[PDB]
Amino acid sequence: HWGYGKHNGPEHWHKDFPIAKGERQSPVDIDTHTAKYDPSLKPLSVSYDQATSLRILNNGHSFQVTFDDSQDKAVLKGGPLDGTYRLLQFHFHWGSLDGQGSEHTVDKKKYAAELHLVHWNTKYGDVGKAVQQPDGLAVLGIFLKVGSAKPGLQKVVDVLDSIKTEGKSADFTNFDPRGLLPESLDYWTYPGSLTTPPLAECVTWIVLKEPISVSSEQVLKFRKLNFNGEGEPEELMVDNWRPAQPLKNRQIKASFK
Ligand SMILES: [Zn+2]
Repeated sequence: HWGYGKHNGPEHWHKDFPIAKGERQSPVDIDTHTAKYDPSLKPLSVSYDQATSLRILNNGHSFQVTFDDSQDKAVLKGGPLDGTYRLLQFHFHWGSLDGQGSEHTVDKKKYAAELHLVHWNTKYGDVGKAVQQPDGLAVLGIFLKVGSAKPGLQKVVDVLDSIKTEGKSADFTNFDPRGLLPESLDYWTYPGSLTTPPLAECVTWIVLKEPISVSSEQVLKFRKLNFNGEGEPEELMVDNWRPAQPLKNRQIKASFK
């Protein structure tokens, strides 16, 4: 029922999901002058060499690439995290225009899109159990700006015409998510939530400072996806982002000076 329209969008979600007005909701604005460097943040470890991608799918809200998480293969460790977090899926949020689309903002700046690499804490055994825990998930968020093409994104963009509508999926094996990462792993971190229903307060957010550049042609392909299913009225999948939520009693910590 929920979505991103006038009558079912983020301002309505609290009726079915009262945690929408909770104490650790995401996304947030990252005020760069107020975020404090934390020298105790240990090294961040993105180990994606053995990643096994499986499928790409349009779920009616975004598109996602799924991974085999039945073994420690592609894992996130270090930084603010205790333990090992397995990569389950990545997806994006994007805008109808280049000046909006990201969920997190940086000094109120919106990027054209935001990539979320979603990982879950193996101490909880499965992702469903992890989402019930305050430290169950770790999401690596990466901003996209429009400029030069990202070569490591093109394989994704070229298959989107095959998953145009909600419920479509395709094989998407042998995709290397290392090709979506910027050079620097400098990051901000804070405790937050899923940015879609159920809005569970289970996420350690790790937002990279360095955006990746994608081309206008790449993002235009995102914008031709559909929220609707096949054989229904076409509503373009654009502006599938939740706006910044109140920071409340939280501090955003920086890994860098
Ligand atoms: Zn997301």
